[PDB]
Amino acid sequence: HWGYGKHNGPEHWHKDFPIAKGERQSPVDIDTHTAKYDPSLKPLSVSYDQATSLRILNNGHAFNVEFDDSQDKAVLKGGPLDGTYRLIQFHFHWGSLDGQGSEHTVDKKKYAAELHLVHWNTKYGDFGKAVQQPDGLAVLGIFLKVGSAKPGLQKVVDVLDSIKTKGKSADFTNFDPRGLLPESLDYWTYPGSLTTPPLLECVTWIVLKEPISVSSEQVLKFRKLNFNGEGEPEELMVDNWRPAQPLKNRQIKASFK
Ligand SMILES: [Zn+2]
Repeated sequence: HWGYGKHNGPEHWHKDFPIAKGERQSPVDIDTHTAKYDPSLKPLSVSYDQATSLRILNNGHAFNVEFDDSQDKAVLKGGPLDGTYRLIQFHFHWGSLDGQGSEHTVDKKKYAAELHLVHWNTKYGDFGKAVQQPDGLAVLGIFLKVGSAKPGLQKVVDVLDSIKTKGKSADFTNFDPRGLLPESLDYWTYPGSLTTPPLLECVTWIVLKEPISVSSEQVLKFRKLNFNGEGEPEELMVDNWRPAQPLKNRQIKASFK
């Protein structure tokens, strides 16, 4: 099955998922000088006050914090988006070392990790229908750098011991994703894809300019997770990022001057 090792990692994915070589793949390098300021772009509207987290899952490639997406409770709108996108889950990608881990890069800079808040367009009714549409998802990407601790991340860090291995889940109610946001909602946006199989070209990417800071101790706990299932040979869950893909015929737009 696909993964992040030398025999099943990103350079192999195209054999099972030929869209891996498609025209709108993610992530990409954000060349800050080439991104065009678009005064038509609206402020992002992030409405997470009624978010209902339910559960955290180690799925063997990352961990997902899952939300109740059966009502407009945690929604993204505005920015580059038409209509309303409901939060279904967030997860991270991270490195073995602080010098790598992000999927998007900024002028070729790699951050220690990247948070993806995944939302689906309510006009398609369910996530599975949304991923079949070119405007089906909006993923809000937030870079992580190592420095000060992020207090709002610690509840996530502290439950990871209970989901060490693939297939483990834990109740994870009352988690407020507002505690993972930076101060500024300035962003870049472009049309792209899921960054894991099935690599569907269904995402409007919204990447925040301002990173969040997390502590060395917080990211070190991400790196204690396992890709393997319980009672299998230990394979640390590190370097679960896809590198930058060709931009092809795309424009990256900036919300800010
Ligand atoms: Zn992701």
